[PDB]
Formats: sequence, C-alpha cells, structure tokens
Amino acid sequence: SGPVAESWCYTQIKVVKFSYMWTINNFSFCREEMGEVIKSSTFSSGANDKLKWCLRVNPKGLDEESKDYLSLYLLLVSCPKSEVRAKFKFSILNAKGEETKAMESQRAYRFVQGKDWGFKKFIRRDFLLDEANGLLPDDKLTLFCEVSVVQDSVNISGQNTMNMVKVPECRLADELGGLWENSRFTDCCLCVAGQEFQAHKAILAARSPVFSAMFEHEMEESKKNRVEINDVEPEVFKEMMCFIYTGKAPNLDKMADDLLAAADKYALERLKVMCEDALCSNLSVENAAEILILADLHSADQLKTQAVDFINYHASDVLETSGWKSMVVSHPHLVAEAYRSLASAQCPFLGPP
Amino acid sequence: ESWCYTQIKVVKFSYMWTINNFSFCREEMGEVIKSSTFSSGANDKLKWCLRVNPKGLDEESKDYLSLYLLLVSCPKSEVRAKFKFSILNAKGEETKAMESQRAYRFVQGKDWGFKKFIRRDFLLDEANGLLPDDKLTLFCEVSVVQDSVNISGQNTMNMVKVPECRLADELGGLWENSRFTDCCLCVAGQEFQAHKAILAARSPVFSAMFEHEMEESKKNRVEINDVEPEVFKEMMCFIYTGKAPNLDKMADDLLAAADKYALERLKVMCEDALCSNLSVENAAEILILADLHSADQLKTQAVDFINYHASDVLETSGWKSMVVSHPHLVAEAYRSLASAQCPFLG
Repeated sequence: SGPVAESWCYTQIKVVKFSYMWTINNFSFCREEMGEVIKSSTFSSGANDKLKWCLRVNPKGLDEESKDYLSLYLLLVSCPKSEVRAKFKFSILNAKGEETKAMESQRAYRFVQGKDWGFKKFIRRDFLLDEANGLLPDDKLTLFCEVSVVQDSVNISGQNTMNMVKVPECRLADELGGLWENSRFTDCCLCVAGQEFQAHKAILAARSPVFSAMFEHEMEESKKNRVEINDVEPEVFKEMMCFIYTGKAPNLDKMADDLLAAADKYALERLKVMCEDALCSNLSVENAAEILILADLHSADQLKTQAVDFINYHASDVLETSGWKSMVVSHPHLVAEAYRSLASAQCPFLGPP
Repeated sequence: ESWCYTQIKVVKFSYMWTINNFSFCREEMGEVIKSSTFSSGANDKLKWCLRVNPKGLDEESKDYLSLYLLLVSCPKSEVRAKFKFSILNAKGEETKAMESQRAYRFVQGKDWGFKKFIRRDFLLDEANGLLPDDKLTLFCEVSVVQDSVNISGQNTMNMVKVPECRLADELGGLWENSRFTDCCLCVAGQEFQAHKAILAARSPVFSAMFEHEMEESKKNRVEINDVEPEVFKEMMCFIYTGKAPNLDKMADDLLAAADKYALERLKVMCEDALCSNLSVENAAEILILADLHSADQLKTQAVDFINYHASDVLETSGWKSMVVSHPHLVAEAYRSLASAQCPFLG
C-alpha cells in the first residue's frame, strides 16, 4: 500500500562482480603432464587492491582421476583471514567474443591462504584438442570467468518519520532560472554576433572566473554596458546563459561541440564536464579525428583519454577516413600521442602480436 | 580485466652443418665422435653442439643409430624445453624418424638427448632411399619454451565523474563575499549589501517595491526595521543559498519574517520546525502564532493537538488568555472538535 510503514530497513549483502581474461599461445605446444604447474598474473577485483587471485590450469590433468581430462584450478594469493566464501564460474570465450560453455559452481566456496578450489575435469582432453569445434583460433585457448565475492552482511535501519507537514522542494534554480528568460533587474548588455543579450555581473562572477576577472578590471566604471564577445554564436550563448543562471543544460546534445569550446573559453568546469560526457556518448568510427582534435584544442582531459582509448581500440577502420589524413598534415603531434597510446597498451612489444 | 595472457614466446634459430663420407666413417675412426661447437641465441651467449654417431657408443646401443643432442652448457637452470629437431626435406622424410614427444629439464653441467634414432641395418640399406648423396644436412632449431612471465593490462574505462551542481554554495559564497552589490539593506542601523535581481527573483515582496517607480530613492536607502539583525541575516542566507542552517533554534521570529516577505518555502519550513515542537504549555501560543501569520498547516496541527490534549491544555495560562484575546480561535477549536468527530454514544 506504500503507507511509509514508519520504520524501514534496507539490508544489502553487497556482492562485487568482476572478470579475468586469460589467453595462452600455442595451447597444444605446452603438454604440462601430471600436475606440472603453470601460473598466471595475480589479479584483484579492480575496486581497490585488498585480495589477489591467480588461475592455475593443467592441460594434462593431475592424478589418475583427471588423467584424460583437463584440470583447472583457481588459487588464492592473499586475503584477510576470514574464510572467504566466494563464487567462481568458468567458461571458454570463442573468437567472436561470446560465452559458449557455461560451468557454474553451485555454491560460494571457502578460501584461505594456500587453498585453491576449482572445477576439476573441466573439459575432456579428446574434446578439448578437437580443433573442429573452432574454439582454438591459432591454437589459442581463451578463458572467461565471472566471480561474485561477498562481504557477508551490511544492513541499514530506520527511520522515515511521519512528516505531517509537506515542505515544498527547493525552487532556487527554477525561480532564479526565470530571471534570465524574463531578463528583469539586469543592467549590463552582452552582445554576440550582433545580437544583444542583457545580463548582470553578480551571477556571472559567481559562476565563471573569466567574467569575474574581465568585469572588475576598470570596464564596469565606464564600459559596463557594452562588452565585446564574438568567439561564439547566439544559439549556444543562450544555452550558456541559461546554464549559468539556472544550473541546467536542456539543449546539450545539439550543441555539444560549440558549447564545449565556449565553456573552455570561459572556464566553466562543470559545463565542460557535461559537454564532454554528452559528446563522448556520440563517439563513432567516422568522427574520431574531429573529436580528438576538439579535445586536444580545448584541453578536455577525460574526453581525450576516452578518445585515445576509442581510437586505440578501433584504429582498424579510422585511418582510411579523410579525418586522419587531414589530422596527420595538420596535427603531427596528435599522431605522436596516437602512436604512444597505441604502441604501449594492447600491442606493446608483439605480445599479443 | 587483466590481460595476463602468459606470453610463451620461444627462442629458435637456424643452423647448417654437413656430414661427409657418412657411409664408411665407422671403418674410418669409429664411435667416439667430436664435432665443432657453435654459439647462437641472445648475441651468441648460448652454446650448443650437434653431431651424429654412426654406431652405438655402448654395447647396448649397437642396434639402433644414435642422434644425441649434446649440451655441455644450458641457457638457464630451469629449461622445460621440448626440443624438436627437423630437416629441410633433402628427401621425403618427416615421419617414422624419432621426434621428441617428451623432453627432460636441462640443467647447467648436464647434457640430455635421445640415443635411439633408427635401425643401423635398415639405414645402411640403400633400398629404402635414405642416402641423399651420402650426406645429410642438419637444421637444428632448438625450441626453448620456459619463458612465460608475463604481461598484463587493467583495461578500465570508468565513464565520467559528472560533478554535482554547486549553485547553492556558489551563491552562498557570493552573499558572503558581497561582490558587485547593487543595493544596501539597512537593518537596525547595521547595513547589509545584497543584489537586487536575486532578491526580486526569490522573494516577491522585495520584487514589488523595486517596480512601483520608487527607484531614484529606495535602491540604496531601503529601511528594514520591523525585523531584527539575526533574523534578517538568516533570511538573507535562505534567499541566496536556499538552505536555513540556524532555523531550528529561532522558529517563531523567523516565521514572522518569512510571513512579511512572502517567502513560502521558508514559511512552511518554519511551520515544520514549530509543528514538531508542540508542548501542552505553549500550544495556545503556537496556535496564536500560526493564526496570526496565516500559517494554515501549523494552525491545523496545533488545533488537532489541543483537541487531543484538551483535558490538560485548558488549565494553562496561554489558553486562558486566548479565550479573552482570540475568541474565534476557540471557535475554530470547537468546530474541529465537534464537526470533525462524533457521534459518541451520548
């Protein structure tokens, strides 16, 4: 009925979920017979670094039980002494990046120092070595795993009192937003592209250091009315004014480039981050060069980071586009950071090739 | 999410060496064979040597010919190398020749290989076509595969921070800094300076007085006397920031100040503060305050409280003064006691 129910509780057995990728070259050329140990890098959750795990796979399964079967084991490197009760599931990733053979453990298994659980007889050697399945491109076996570590109980309690009265929500942005559109009690003109806008100092000085420096430097005594702005056009300046007065950006998508450039010009940090987030969702193969150029010109740190990530991931289809061919001639330094980014992350020294 | 990948790169190299007069060398010198040593690998640091015995070194191996991979010195103490020697098809022979299926760990100062390669009589028989020009060329590519450690990569994205809006705190700081002030608000002699536009946007009473043409005089010389200093400071803070931190201790006078200037949100917020502070001693006082300032919600809540705690409230002095000073408040209490309840037996 949703009657508030006076007191409430919001218990949460939080479970952190992450994965770990492993791919071995020339799987058929290893032949680790009868428990010969091959180790992998110590991998943690990624959300901070508290406990470390590492896999351990035996292509020729140890012991007479898994003599003709692959033995796959998961080992704990370090963790707090708490008898960690966590889930593990293992599956083989195909060439097309789709999970195929899902083997899930039925419980959260207990882990301590030196302990290593795993689904023994994971896959038949006869079926594993069968290349007809197509899961070994270039004789490479890829391991896909999902794990569900749990911290075992953190709960919430109370209160949500009656609250007989009904206070209205804060109307600061809404009512102060109407100040711009009605343009009441404003004093100083603001001309862009021959189009005049009327805005007053205090809000601008509060929400943009650039105008704070510009207005105070002797112009307000004499030249308060007319101010010279021509780097931007009116249909983006309207959104800039609306955001400054109100703190919201409704028409953000249609002007994510010019608005970002203007925010860079006027040092609107939050508006810059909103524009970066909105434009970065528009990332595509065809428009990579332009967004890299825009980020580099306007010093959009997060935008340039995600853009170099995207181009490092999808360079196979971007270079043929004319954007790269113009950017090389116009921006050789951009080519420099592109090569630096691509040549260290994913094909650093021919591993992987 | 780590890109571990356990790169298992193997070091291999090409090699050339020809054996001359292999047919009758056994008659020439015999069994103990010594060949030239060669260096390869990382800048020729690794030492290797390959030679072919025409007959068994010991009595047992006299039957099968020995192709032993002598290794005086090894690259590393731990070398789990599955050595796979091969030939570049001088004739057609790539099966039935002994290829290592399981090797042994190579350690410094130790040599390992295989001593059985092919039958002596069968090899010497020219009918099998295993005598290309009475010479065999070796291409010994040693496949050391112990190097496995390592590479990695985090591969995290995390999207964007998207910092929250700070309009409230920004305008609060603007109030504290008092920059580009347009009008001066004078209270009890003490003078405050605040901006016209924000006041008019938030509080209609301030807005109206800056619109009736009284502009040449009342911009800088507005008199605000019916309010105290602290109440006006708190109300100015609410006007600018949108928060009322010091509200809970000063409810009644702040409600009066809000009532004068029509700030609805602060009015209802003070009503919330007062409503959950009711006591039987001052329920009459709270009801009088709510009715005087046209605060409907607190008025109704205090009336319901006094109805529920009527048996005790009528003994108080506040009610006994309200009955004299405010009769229609008693009329409202009676209405909300009777018309909103009953019948009850009789």
